[PDB]
Amino acid sequence: SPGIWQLDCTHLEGKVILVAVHVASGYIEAEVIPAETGQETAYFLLKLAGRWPVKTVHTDNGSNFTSTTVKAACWWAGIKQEDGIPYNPQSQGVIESMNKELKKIIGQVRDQAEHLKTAVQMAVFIHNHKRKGYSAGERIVDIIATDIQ
Amino acid sequence: SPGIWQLDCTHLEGKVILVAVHVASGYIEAEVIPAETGQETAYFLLKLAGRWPVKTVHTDNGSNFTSTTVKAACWWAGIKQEDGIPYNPQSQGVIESMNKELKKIIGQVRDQAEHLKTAVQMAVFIHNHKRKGYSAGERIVDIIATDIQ
Ligand SMILES: O=C1C(=O)N(Cc2ccc3c(c2C(=O)O)OCCO3)c2ccc(Br)cc21
Ligand SMILES: O=C1C(=O)N(Cc2ccc3c(c2C(=O)O)OCCO3)c2ccc(Br)cc21
Ligand SMILES: O=C1C(=O)N(Cc2ccc3c(c2C(=O)O)OCCO3)c2ccc(Br)cc21
Ligand SMILES: O=C1C(=O)N(Cc2ccc3c(c2C(=O)O)OCCO3)c2ccc(Br)cc21
Repeated sequence: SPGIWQLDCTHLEGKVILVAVHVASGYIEAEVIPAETGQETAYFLLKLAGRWPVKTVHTDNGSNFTSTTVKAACWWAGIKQEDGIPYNPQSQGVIESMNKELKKIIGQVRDQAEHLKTAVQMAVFIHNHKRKGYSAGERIVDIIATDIQ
Repeated sequence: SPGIWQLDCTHLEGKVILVAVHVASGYIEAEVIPAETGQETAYFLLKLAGRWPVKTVHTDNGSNFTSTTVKAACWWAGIKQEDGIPYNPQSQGVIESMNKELKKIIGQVRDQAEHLKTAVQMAVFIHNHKRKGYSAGERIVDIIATDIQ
């Protein structure tokens, strides 16, 4: 569980926000892309796995699960690519709720920046620092550190 | 010192590689940009501070130290902006040594990817996972987790 992440793709302002969620902590990383392609997904996963110990990725849809570039990047980075099928049905809803919450945050900061990509990174910042009392950033670090010991 | 980072800018293939090093661990994040402007630097710092608890950054030169956009981002993200003058002279050399090693890694993977930005991210991955036996990615997580408790 410390190495498990879920991909999520959501849409805003005619663009795509790609999100990776660290399932046990709720910590996220995100980027704005013009469209979700295998190549963009593969590059996002290489960035993520260079930053955190990514063991398994639950992919967000079958096109990315199938994509040969995604599979090349998972092989390169040592990642086990799995489906993201919500076998525990509370999954569809957790992700939907996360997308809702992110977009709400983006709307709270949207006026402070011109580019959507800046507002998305502000929202990443606010989500990961929010006290829930630990934050997601604190949880992911404690989870992986406990794992290291 | 768990919250201290150093920015570093280096050049390759007529492009700029912007690097943030977590001083205590050697862990890095990096990006390729066409040129090192305040706006790119500010955006890079926002991304970094949304992913790790960045308390202080030693900026890589006086133009970023001065940049009003950089200072706006440091204010937004709660980051103390400092100079990066090597008062400990071994700093000039440690950074030079890092740039040399990164470029070496890049040259080792350069042929596996078409875009420079992909090879840079492969090199981030190899650097942060290399055991020297803890890796930089392991050190940074242990350092911050110790700090959390
Ligand atoms: O509200 C949520 C949520 O459900 N999460 C996902 C999530 C998944 C698993 C978890 C989570 C979260 C989370 O609440 O962030 O928290 C405790 C650990 O288990 C979010 C992630 C980003 C953003 Br913006 C909002 C949210
Ligand atoms: O709000 C902004 C912002 O406007 N940018 C920088 C910026 C400066 C000038 C611009 C910008 C942006 C931007 O939104 O990226 O959009 C193009 C027009 O001119 C930020 C970078 C980091 C952080 Br925190 C906040 C911001
Ligand atoms: O060779 C180095 C180095 O000196 N570091 C920077 C650094 C700074 C401070 C440290 C470092 C390192 C490090 O070796 O990464 O190691 C232990 C903690 O103290 C590098 C970072 C990335 C890459 Br690619 C190469 C290197
Ligand atoms: O080696 C590549 C690669 O070529 N890319 C993907 C890629 C696919 C097709 C392309 C690419 C790239 C790329 O280098 O980004 O360049 C444009 C030409 O067509 C990678 C993404 C993640 C990871 Br790991 C490795 C790679």
